[PDB]
Amino acid sequence: ENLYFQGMPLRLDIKRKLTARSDRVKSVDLHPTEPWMLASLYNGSVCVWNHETQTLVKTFEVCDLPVRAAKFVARKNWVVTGADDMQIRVFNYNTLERVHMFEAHSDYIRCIAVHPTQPFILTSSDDMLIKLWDWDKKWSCSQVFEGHTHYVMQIVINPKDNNQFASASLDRTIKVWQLGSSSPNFTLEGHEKGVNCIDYYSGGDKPYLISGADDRLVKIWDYQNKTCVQTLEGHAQNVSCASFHPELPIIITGSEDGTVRIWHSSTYRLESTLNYGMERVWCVASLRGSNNVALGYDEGSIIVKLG
Ligand SMILES: *C(=O)[C@H]1[C@H]2CC[C@H](C2)[C@H]1C(=O)O
Repeated sequence: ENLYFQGMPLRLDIKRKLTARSDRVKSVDLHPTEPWMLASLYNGSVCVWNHETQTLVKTFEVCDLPVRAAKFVARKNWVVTGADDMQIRVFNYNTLERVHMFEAHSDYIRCIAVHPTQPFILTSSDDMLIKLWDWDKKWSCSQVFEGHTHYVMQIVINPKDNNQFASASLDRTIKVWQLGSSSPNFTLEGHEKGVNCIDYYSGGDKPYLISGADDRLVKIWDYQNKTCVQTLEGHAQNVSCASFHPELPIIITGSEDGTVRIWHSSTYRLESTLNYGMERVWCVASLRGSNNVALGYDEGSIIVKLG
């Protein structure tokens, strides 16, 4: 695990684009065409920062309980939110209006994933369920995904097969699903404690996803062979978030240890451990065609340009 065994450090140019001090940030999202970062806060605020002006340009009155999930739906001019009061709230970011809301779940909403081509959102909950909603059909529930036996912390749609998606649960399992069926395709076991995050590698050359757990571990999974291909140790606490960068050959992980770790996406060399002094890390967002990465902490959110 040193220069006699591991390759040369990656060149990783790092510039701070935004530092937005706030109450605890539970989710971030980057807008595909506006220079915008979304953040959802413990205090029930959802904020849109312009990372070119470095100004707060929009906020939404969502509720005064935590909002753990917020995403843009760029093609609908929406921010979709999920709150601890079990409501999905859809806002128009042009008019700032709440255009729709409904009761989605019977406990905290942890996560939202927005279908890229179909009028669907997936929601995941402490009620142990994942639900499919069709905004072309009056936000009616298309599907209830049953099988997790604890909180479903995070869900992500396979960007190479939009009929497939994966879930991370405090039941220590990852499940892989297809939209047509209420029962999982399969379960991936290996984490020793609750799984907090799940992401797909976007490249066609590996059928990989990445997870982080309360066991302090990051794991790389082959979703075809249904095996753990790699365990990455070094985090000193719960791993809250994990992503493959879409434009750089890196993996980015964040932890309640207050660090973001950057690893080489093929060799798994530790490139970087960065504690930006905002206490616990909760969430990371990246954007196809961008070097910008959003990070949410106890003490606010930042955007770093990587490479
Ligand atoms: C979110 O607020 C996090 C901190 C409060 C409880 C733990 C630590 C997290 C959670 O609420 O799930």
